[PDB]
Amino acid sequence: IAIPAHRGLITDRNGEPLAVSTPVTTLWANPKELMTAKERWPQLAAALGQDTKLFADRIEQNAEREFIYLVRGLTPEQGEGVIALKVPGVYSIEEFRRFYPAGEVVAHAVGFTDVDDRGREGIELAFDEWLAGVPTKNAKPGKTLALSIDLRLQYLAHRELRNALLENGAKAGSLVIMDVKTGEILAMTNQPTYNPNNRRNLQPAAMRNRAMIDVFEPGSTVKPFSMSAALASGRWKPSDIVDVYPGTLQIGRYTIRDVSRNSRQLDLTGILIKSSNVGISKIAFDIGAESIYSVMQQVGLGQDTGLGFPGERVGNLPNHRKWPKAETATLAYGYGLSVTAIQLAHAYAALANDGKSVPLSMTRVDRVPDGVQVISPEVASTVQGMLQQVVEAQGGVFRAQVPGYHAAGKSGTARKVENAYRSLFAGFAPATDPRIAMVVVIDEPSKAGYFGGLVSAPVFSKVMAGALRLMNVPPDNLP
Repeated sequence: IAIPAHRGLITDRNGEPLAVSTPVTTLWANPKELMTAKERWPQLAAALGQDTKLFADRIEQNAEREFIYLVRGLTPEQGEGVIALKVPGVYSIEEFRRFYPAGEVVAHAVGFTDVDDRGREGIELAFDEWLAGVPTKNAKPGKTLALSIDLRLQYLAHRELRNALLENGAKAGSLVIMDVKTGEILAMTNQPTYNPNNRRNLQPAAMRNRAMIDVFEPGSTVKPFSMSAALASGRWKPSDIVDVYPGTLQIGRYTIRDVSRNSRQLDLTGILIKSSNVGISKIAFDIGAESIYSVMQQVGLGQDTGLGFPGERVGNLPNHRKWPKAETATLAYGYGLSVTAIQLAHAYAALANDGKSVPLSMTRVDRVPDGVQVISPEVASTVQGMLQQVVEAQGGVFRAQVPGYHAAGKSGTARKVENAYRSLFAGFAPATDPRIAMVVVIDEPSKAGYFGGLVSAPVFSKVMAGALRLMNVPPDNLP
């Protein structure tokens, strides 16, 4: 008997158990031996919770066999209660059942194991070799894995994303919380979600890890990165003015149209506040799409994350030797590419980390890796101040303001090309010394093609406020 291996424990970043192999008890029987004690069967059938006739049927039907299971997955205490009856032919072997104490809250991140206790999805699959040991014959146990997830932030993001969808009647949603300095994924919740313990049913739409496999056109949420390429070109400064009247711009056959068409002159910050597609397009025409593509590619948009998660969609950041005006514009205002919510959070973390990009991590980061300075500290600081103005200035996204803090971020309207409406908000806080980056995705707020609009911003406000408190970040907006 080459003994099996004990599956390693998965915890959150602070040791809270997320996937523990708990001991269970399995009762089996030798039918030829049980046949000599038929008068014990009604008592034994009752202790197993089974019908007297149906239980007697199983034994007599498999009388020539010498091994059948009576019941698997019992608790140690319940298994000893039946063994205490000392019915001839009833034997016991203690097994291991994978249990997930957090249940549906970390379902998509943790994943699950199959019948042969092998990693099938989530972390259970990405670290299956690490969590499963090797099978007298000596058997070594599996190693412990501590995730980057903060279970406190995870519970917060889960219930706030759930409460927001029920309030608006949305079909689905995603929320990613990220530590901008360490690259750690502090929280990643998806709706709808399933219970990995209660897998009698198996709804396929609930097992969808949308934060990593759903791709969408980020829209205005990448305009800060176009602005970053403008500021790094040496041709634009924050006081420069762009004329966006009358809210439309004709480029040959196509016509760029702004969502709000009530502006004429805007400075660079007002282009972000008003979220003008015309304004960001005129900037892109001057600096060229290559400088914008380079920034988006360096912050990870459309790039492999390196997390090794199953089903991870990379997205698509198109590249061209020669960029026409149409492809330049659509890239500049976020409809010329497709990303995941994880990639968008990673890119915002770089901007918040004063322009230094750090590799994503699903496990706890002890030694912080050397970053890549993608955006200069001076340009990153300037864009940070602009995104703070997007949230705090006149006509800005006021629903995203965090009480007692200076928050910064950008709202968008994603499109999955038949097309699908998603509401986006990506941000970080505190604006004056960023610690946390967050991306909120809401699939069709009211309905598919509705008029809800800014629905993700209030979720950003409530979750960021809680995450800053849970991490004891000092308030920097004390009036």
